[PDB]
Amino acid sequence: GSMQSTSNHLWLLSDILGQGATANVFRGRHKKTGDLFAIKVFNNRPVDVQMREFEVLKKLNHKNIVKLFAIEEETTTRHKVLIMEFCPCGSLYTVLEEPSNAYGLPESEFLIVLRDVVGGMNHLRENGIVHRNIKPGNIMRVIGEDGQSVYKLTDFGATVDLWSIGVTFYHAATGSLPFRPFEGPRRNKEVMYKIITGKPSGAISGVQKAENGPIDWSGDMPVSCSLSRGLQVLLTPVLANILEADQEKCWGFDQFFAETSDILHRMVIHVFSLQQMTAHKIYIHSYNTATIFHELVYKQTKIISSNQELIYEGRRLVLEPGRLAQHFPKTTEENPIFVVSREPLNTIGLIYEKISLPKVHPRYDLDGDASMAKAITGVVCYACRIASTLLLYQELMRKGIRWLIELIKDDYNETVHKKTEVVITLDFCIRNIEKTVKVAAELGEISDIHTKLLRLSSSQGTIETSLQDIDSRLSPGGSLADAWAHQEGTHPKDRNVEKLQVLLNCMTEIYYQFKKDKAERRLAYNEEQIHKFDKQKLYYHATKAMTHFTDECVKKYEAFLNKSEEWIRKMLHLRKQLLSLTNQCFDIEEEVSKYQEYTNELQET
Amino acid sequence: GSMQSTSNHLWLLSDILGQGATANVFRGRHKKTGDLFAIKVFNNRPVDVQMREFEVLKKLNHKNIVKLFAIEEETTTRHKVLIMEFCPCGSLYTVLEEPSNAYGLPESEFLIVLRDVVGGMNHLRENGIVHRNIKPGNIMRVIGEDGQSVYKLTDFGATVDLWSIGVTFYHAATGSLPFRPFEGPRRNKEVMYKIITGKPSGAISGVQKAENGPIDWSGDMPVSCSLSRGLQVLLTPVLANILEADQEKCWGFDQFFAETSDILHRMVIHVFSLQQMTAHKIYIHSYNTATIFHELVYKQTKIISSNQELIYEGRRLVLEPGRLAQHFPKTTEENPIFVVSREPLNTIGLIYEKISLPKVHPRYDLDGDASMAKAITGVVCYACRIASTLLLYQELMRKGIRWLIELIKDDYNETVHKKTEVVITLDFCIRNIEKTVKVAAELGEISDIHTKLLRLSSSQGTIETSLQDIDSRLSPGGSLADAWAHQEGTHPKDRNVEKLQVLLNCMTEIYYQFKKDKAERRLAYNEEQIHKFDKQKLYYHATKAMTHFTDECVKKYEAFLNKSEEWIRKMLHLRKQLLSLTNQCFDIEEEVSKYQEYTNELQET
Ligand SMILES: O=C(NCCCNc1nc(Nc2cccc(NC(=O)N3CCCC3)c2)ncc1I)c1cccs1
Ligand SMILES: O=C(NCCCNc1nc(Nc2cccc(NC(=O)N3CCCC3)c2)ncc1I)c1cccs1
Ligand SMILES: [Cl-]
Ligand SMILES: [Cl-]
Ligand SMILES: [Hg+2]
Ligand SMILES: [Hg+2]
Ligand SMILES: [Hg+2]
Ligand SMILES: [Hg+2]
Ligand SMILES: [Hg+2]
Ligand SMILES: [Hg+2]
Ligand SMILES: [Hg+2]
Ligand SMILES: [Hg+2]
Ligand SMILES: [Hg+2]
Ligand SMILES: [Hg+2]
Repeated sequence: GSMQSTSNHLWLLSDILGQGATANVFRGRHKKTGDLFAIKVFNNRPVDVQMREFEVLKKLNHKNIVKLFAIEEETTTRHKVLIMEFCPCGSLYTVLEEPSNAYGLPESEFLIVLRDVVGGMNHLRENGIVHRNIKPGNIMRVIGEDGQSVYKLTDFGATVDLWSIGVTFYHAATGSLPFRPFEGPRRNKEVMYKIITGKPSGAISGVQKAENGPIDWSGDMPVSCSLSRGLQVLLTPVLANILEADQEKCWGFDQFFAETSDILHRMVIHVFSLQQMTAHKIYIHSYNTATIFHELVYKQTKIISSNQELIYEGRRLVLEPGRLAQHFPKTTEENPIFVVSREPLNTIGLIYEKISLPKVHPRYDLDGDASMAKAITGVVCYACRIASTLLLYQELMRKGIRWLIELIKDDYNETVHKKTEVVITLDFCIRNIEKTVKVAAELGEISDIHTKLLRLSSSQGTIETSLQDIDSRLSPGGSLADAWAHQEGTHPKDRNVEKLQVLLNCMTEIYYQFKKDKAERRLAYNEEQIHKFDKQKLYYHATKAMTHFTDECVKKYEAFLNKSEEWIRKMLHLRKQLLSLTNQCFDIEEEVSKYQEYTNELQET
Repeated sequence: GSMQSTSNHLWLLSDILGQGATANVFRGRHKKTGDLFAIKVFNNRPVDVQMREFEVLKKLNHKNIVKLFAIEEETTTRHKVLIMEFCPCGSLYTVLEEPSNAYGLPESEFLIVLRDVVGGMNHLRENGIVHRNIKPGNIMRVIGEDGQSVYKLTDFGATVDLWSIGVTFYHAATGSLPFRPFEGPRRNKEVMYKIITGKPSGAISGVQKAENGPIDWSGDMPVSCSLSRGLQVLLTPVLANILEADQEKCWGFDQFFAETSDILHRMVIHVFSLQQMTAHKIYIHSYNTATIFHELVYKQTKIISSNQELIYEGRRLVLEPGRLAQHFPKTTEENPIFVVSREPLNTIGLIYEKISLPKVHPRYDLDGDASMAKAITGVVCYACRIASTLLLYQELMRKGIRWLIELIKDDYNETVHKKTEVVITLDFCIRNIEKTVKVAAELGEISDIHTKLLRLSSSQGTIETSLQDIDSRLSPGGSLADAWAHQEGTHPKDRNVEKLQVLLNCMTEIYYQFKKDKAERRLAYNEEQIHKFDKQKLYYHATKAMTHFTDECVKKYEAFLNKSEEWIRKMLHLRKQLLSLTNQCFDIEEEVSKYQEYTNELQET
């Protein structure tokens, strides 16, 4: 267990972090403090041409650049080593190897990557440096003091740069590479070049699904992408315009910097479309107006501004058109603004990818098994993520529905008040006919003023019985009852996700062990069997979860969804009937407000 | 690396799980399946007296009992070994060694322990077995298929049993033993016996704070206990009555079983006292009434039933007195029922223990350092837990306040409607005087009917200007504005807990490493220094957090609290003024409803 060293540092050779053709990178410590540092060792241009170039890099001080502290000579050989900032978490590759990131990073995490990569790039540019090969392996992750990832660039030895940035982001967004010959790019270097050159403009992906088969191009992100629609719509054009073949038509940096900053500077407002059963993230600038917001909601919901009715924390939200977004109420995915419309809409629900388990190859193979373990574990994470979202959609629906009924009831109580505000006036100016009567053209005139008036009271008896009928429907036994939502679908107390997470955790441990078993080239007899046992356990665990997922989570969800679609239908019919009833109270009120002063007479002297 | 074995199982001797004077327990595998099992090996009563006793235990099938599968003979010696259910998570001791449990288990986790221990005990009793020594080391934890802990009893070879159960529960509830001589019970066996025998009845703890110093007795749980007040009030009497010295006065099992089942059968309703700034868990039976609920709230809040005003999801909650608790709205700690009162109450806020860091002993000592690492890490977890709760209290306050203003506004709109419901009637029966007038005891009579009536309209001008004044205070610029709550205290976006958690995680890793360093009796030169380095890092991390905790989390919280206390004061004054104004509209309404038919005259023929 020998180790090399320098005056200030030392490191086991076993503790290697990275290996390149030019150099190796190990994890060592400062001899005097014990502090962890990354050691970059060159095993090996004239000597002082380098002493100069070392100084300028030493000057680089930036958040999204791995810090170069010092340059030392190893002790046994004089070859140059680099003492660099150690990143305990690893790299973006490490992250992307996580099964829970098998279908892309969470949106929140993705945004940190975007931010930090871009800031690092610009700093390089601001100093004239070019990073010929950006890639997930170049991008280190560290935990910031606030618990948030901070990403930092390393290993740099400009349109060409935009390409590898593009591939990385697609990879980061989806967990997969955008350009995939069958089996592998390496396996099919030739198929890959045709794909990249023959890529039609605007396209962001190209997939060969069969051997020597055609390429499925797409301008859209896969369904399995976790990024919100709001973001996909913004992200997509950037990729399309930096993944352009003819460099004649490339976008350029300043434009690139502007378009990404415009995204990064946007805040997110969480919106839930109650009639479509769809959650939405609205990406909007602080200084954009509510008018623009409504337009943005329409783009994702197809609800025109005039039809957009807003609900927040159990009550209506009325936005001044020109109200800036930074002054809006605080929202989360869990606490969104609900949108409803008085116009019928198709109930969509959650759209997700139907993904089945890959087959498990019985042939014992350390490299194959570890690769397989990742894929099968990745699906369940996705399945677990979908299960969570389905529940969220149901929980939000249930909350929103509860709130809307109370809102309608407010309207109902508002209108009942109005009726009782015009009954009173009407009664007084009719009971004041008779009282004044008991004080034949006159009588011929008054009967009209009476009969016609008595028709209004008669018209209100027809309203009264109809409101009581709406009240009847809003009551617990009413046909618009809430009870069903708690009888249908799934609830937190079912703990289906936790039930799935237990299975995922057993599977994830085995995956990591298989990952370990791979690095050790050969197993002992016993360890060989255990690998084969746990291989079978993997499939058993995956099969149980999927059965549970489809039979329990999805099935009960679709039943809840079908009941909602019809229940919505009822709600819309009621509001329309109430509105008609509301307007009649207004029509009556103004007809009564003319016969109130219908006091006309002319008198002698 | 030799290993023993039997026909069906084998196990490394290095992989030991437990060690007793009679036997050792190792973790092994089934030879044919590879499945993990606990192996209990006896190194060593007549032979078949045992073959019989083995069969009855083999029959025991229970959820809270570790399963005994089979009994085999080791291969090299014929001494008897036991194949038992392996519990991957470990024991309650393991759990209690976690720094985040240094001050007791989370309430939810504690309840699973209570449930599972009791069910296991009863099963033993139901079969006549006695478990002479229950203890945290006897109690194994496994993850249930729903992600919830399942606890299972093992290693059994009845008032006396209630004692060790009692100590365990106090230990589980607080993270500490109830009876503690200075330094240690073992260290002071003699001081301990005096404490246990000389313990005054009713007491649940006894602590010697100085060497040869007195004992601080307590009948209450420590402030640092995480259990809700609702539970403490229920748990305390059980402990007091099973920690009784004179076994003459012990409680007995049937009573014990009844009292605990009565607790376990209770559901929890989350309540937040908005005026006291205190969260509460109400432990109530499904079949108990709202009447009883209100009584239960009074016990924790001192708000009498009549004064209890309920709010849920932004709107008033009106409970039928006899409404059963199982039909109540769903609550969480995050989504509680808010309680308010029209009567002044002292603002309490969160009550927690002020705990400072222990001193770190510079003397390198593997046993001492590991013990110290736990304590100092335990405090920060507690500090982290308090930070989270303080934020929760602030977030809930902010939400509740937002809701209450809207509720008052509903009242305000309800009353404005009423005014406009009695103005209309009043106007009609006054404008109908004049209109009827233009058709001297009579005139002498009417002026009264006019003047007195005109006083009511004059009285309503005084109301109108006063309501507009209340409206003025409820508006954004109003003196009862919300804005301050977002300017004061702390918010989720500050990420103070996450900032603290980062520090806690660095500290926790070192603790676990120190725990590892202890087990290995001696360190190499390098490993020796690193232990000393990380020892210093521990203190540095702890000091930074505490500074951040006191200066940032607590300080801003207390400012928010002080502003709330005064803001509440304003709110109460307004509701009282509104009520007075509301009642005047009622007083006026009935005085106007008498002069409406004040139409009296007698006529010839
Ligand atoms: O590849 C290269 N350069 C960039 C990479 C090497 N450089 C650094 N690497 C780290 N850190 C690091 C790296 C890898 C893995 C990990 N961590 C893990 O894998 N973990 C963590 C426990 C979970 C597993 C951490 N820090 C600072 C630096 I500078 C090069 C190749 C050739 C020349 S340069
Ligand atoms: O002490 C005794 N009897 C009860 C205890 C031994 N019996 C069992 N013990 C386990 N499991 C187990 C135990 C200890 C530790 C752990 N796990 C850990 O420490 N972990 C997990 C990784 C985190 C660290 C698991 N299962 C099943 C059984 I039966 C006895 C002493 C003498 C006679 S009997
Ligand atoms: Cl590097
Ligand atoms: Cl045991
Ligand atoms: Hg990490
Ligand atoms: Hg996942
Ligand atoms: Hg998940
Ligand atoms: Hg009139
Ligand atoms: Hg596992
Ligand atoms: Hg565990
Ligand atoms: Hg904690
Ligand atoms: Hg915490
Ligand atoms: Hg009248
Ligand atoms: Hg650490």
